Order: sequence, then C-alpha cells, then structure tokens
Amino acid sequence: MFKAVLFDLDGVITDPAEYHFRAWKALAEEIGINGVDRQFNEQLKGVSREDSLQKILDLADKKVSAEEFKELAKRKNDNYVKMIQDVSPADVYPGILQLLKDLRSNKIKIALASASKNGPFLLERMNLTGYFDAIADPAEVAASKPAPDIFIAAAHAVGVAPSESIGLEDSQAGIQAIKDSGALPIGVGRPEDLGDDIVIVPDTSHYTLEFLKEVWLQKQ
Ligand SMILES: [Mg+2]
Repeated sequence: MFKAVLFDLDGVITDPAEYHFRAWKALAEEIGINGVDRQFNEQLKGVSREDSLQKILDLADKKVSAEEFKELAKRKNDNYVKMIQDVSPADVYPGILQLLKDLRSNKIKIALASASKNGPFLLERMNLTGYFDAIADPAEVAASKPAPDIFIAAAHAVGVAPSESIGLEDSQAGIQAIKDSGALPIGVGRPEDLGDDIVIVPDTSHYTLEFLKEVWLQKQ
C-alpha cells in the first residue's frame, strides 16, 4: 500500500487561469495593447511569465528595453497577487476536498509539490491548510519540472520515499518529474496531451481513494 500522495497545485487542486487572465488584462489595458482576451490567454497555459509577456508585446510589434521588460513582468506579478485575494473554498477542484479528507482519515501522508511561490497562502485561502502535512519549498529546489526534484523533496518532507507515493499532475513535464522521482504518476486531462504509459482521468472528480488504491495495486 502507498504511504503518501504528492499534489501539484495548478491543474490538480485549483485552476489559476482566470487569475492570471485578470492580471494580464490589467497589464495590457494599462499599456495600450489590444488582443488579450480569454481565447488568447488559453494559449499561455504553463507558459513562462517572461515568455508570456513577449507574446503580449508581439501583439503590437512592441519593443521595450531590458529594464522595462523586467519592470513590466513584476507589475503583472503584483496584479496577480491583488487578484488571488479573491481565491476561496469555491476554487477547489471537484473530488479534492473529499479525497484529502479520506487520505487524512486513513493516515496516508499528504504533501504539496508545486512550483508556486504562493502555495501556502493559496491553500490557506482555500481552507485546505489543516489537511496538508508538508509543503515542498520551491526556493530550495535546484531544477524545476520535468525535474524529479520537487517531488523527491515533498516525499522526504513527510517521511517517506518517492517509491511509496502516488503523484498527481495535469502536465507532462509534471508526469515526467513524477516518473523520474520514483513515485507512481496518475495524470488528469486528455490522453493526446499526456502519454501512453500512465493511468489517466478526464477530470479530478475521478481522483478517489478507492480508485488510487485500485491503480496502486494493479501496478503491483
Ligand atoms: Mg500542474
């Protein structure tokens, strides 16, 4: 039996998309650039902040100095942080509150393995703090996804080996990270996106304790 479960934040527990959208819309209104609408945002999924901005600049063939580029990206981060004040328990994906409760109930360790500098705060905002046993520090990490680094850390943080854990992810860099760390991955999202050799669910509503158990045993 598995002894821990390692969660990414974005894509698994909550959908940050709307909040990154409001942050980028605010920025583009404020520097007079047309085109940053929902459909345009969609093609920023798991795209670097710096890469994100260049795309936005490109919408107007805009050229800025190196100092202005970094100043503008910070200002977006600031808007993002004003925005997430509105995050709440309604933001929690489906099946996740019940799972965390079933995981705590059966004494199975629960850890966050996310790259977000706002992890602890977001969880507090979502009333999920009591359920978490540890939170991997993204600053202490050497390399990022698809590195196995963040996941090893989370696992050791709750006192288990990666080989004793199931990892949950929506991105394939994440899947790869979980694959290389030793944990058993179970992704969520479309197969076309994530790969052949892992177990996948259409959405988080499928992440139940009963089901994680079945898989874990099937894999053994
Ligand atoms: Mg993710």
